[PDB]
Amino acid sequence: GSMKIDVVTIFPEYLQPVRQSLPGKAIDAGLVDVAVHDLRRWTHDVHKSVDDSPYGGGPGMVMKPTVWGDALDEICTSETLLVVPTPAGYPFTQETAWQWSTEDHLVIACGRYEGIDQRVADDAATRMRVREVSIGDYVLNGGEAAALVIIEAVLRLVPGVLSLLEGPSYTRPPSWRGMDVPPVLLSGDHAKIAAWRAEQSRQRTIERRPDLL
Amino acid sequence: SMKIDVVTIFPEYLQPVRQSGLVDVAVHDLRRWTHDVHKSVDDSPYGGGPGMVMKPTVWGDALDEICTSETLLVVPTPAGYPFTQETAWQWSTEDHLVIACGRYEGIDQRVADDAATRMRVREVSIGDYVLNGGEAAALVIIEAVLRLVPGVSLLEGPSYTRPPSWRGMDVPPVLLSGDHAKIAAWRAEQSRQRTIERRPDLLGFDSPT
Ligand SMILES: COc1ccc2nc(C(=O)O)sc2c1
Ligand SMILES: COc1ccc2nc(C(=O)O)sc2c1
Repeated sequence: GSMKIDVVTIFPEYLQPVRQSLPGKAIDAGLVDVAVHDLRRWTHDVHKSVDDSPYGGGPGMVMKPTVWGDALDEICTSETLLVVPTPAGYPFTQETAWQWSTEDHLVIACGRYEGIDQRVADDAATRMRVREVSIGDYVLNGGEAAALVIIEAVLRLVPGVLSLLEGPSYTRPPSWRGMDVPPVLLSGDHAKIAAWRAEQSRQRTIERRPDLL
Repeated sequence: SMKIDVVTIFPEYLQPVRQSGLVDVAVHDLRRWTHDVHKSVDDSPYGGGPGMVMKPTVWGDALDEICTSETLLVVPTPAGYPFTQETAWQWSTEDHLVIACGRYEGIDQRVADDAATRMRVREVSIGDYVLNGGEAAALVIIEAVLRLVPGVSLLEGPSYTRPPSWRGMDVPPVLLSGDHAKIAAWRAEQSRQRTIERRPDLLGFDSPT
């Protein structure tokens, strides 16, 4: 398909390598376009302020609603899927990536400090689809690394752009530092090979991810 | 003091680390440890299957030079143990992390097996989705760990700042009241509501759908 992704951030250089990692063939065929925008373009003052103190007290700072509102007004339309990475979000999974892979337009809003004033997402949700998501149970400094992960996971599911656990894999040489490749893999018995791989998958899932069982 | 070494066939993809003397980060091109003209690092899998596997020989030579017996070797993979906030706290007091980034369908299993005979090894997943390689996972792990380095339950609720009315939407009036007890209670109730709706697993309830 043809997908446009806009990313808004106070650290636009963070996103530049993924921009360049796009294959020319996909860009030239108009299959994908990733654009990155400096949030400070929409600030109101000579000091280019994007943050302010939290109502109700507490540590850190909160990103200003007036700046974010102006940025999203310009970039989003009614057809936009607005993605807001946050530790308090719904889980982003492979199922999510498959769903988003058929979208015409994703906009990813990257927070810093303690996050974005909640009225920004609440206002946007009255005229477009909004999704607050987390990429895992750890705390980052901001949304930029989450945006990188989401872009990679989604775009590899777009044609021509980019349960049990998988078991161990092997290639040449057949013997290395005293360790031989499991002989069953060189046996030419492909039903037996499939059964061996299934059992390796079972054992690894029990050991590393008992939640999946 | 922490040293982090990252090994990858795409060193350019790690440039965003430059977010910043208590920690040093270095990035290495895996292909520098090859000896042939085509600099090949991959071949077809034994036993069949799609795609290619990274050869153990080149990885062995790279890690021989970079690692010591005190190194914690980190290998991002979808088949890993989960990387969580607990993991980040644990790794925050390490002297030396080495992060090995896979491409293609992954790395020959004997690389981790051989390394484990001389150092501690951790295969980890940063979440249940598929990347094209280990590089983005390395960036996530580095950011989560470095913010906990000495000298550097429930979901968080919503945050607000000025102005107190915007586009006809009000900041919750309790937050303007100056009543610490009432503010703490409201914030606790917002967090409860959020966790039940979005992450019921954190409170010991079934996950949706
Ligand atoms: C302030 O912006 C943030 C901070 C932490 C954070 N952590 C995420 C995660 O997905 O784990 S997204 C995100 C956004
Ligand atoms: C081939 O190297 C890969 C590929 C996908 C992948 N996915 C990860 C994740 O943690 O979800 S780590 C990782 C490494």
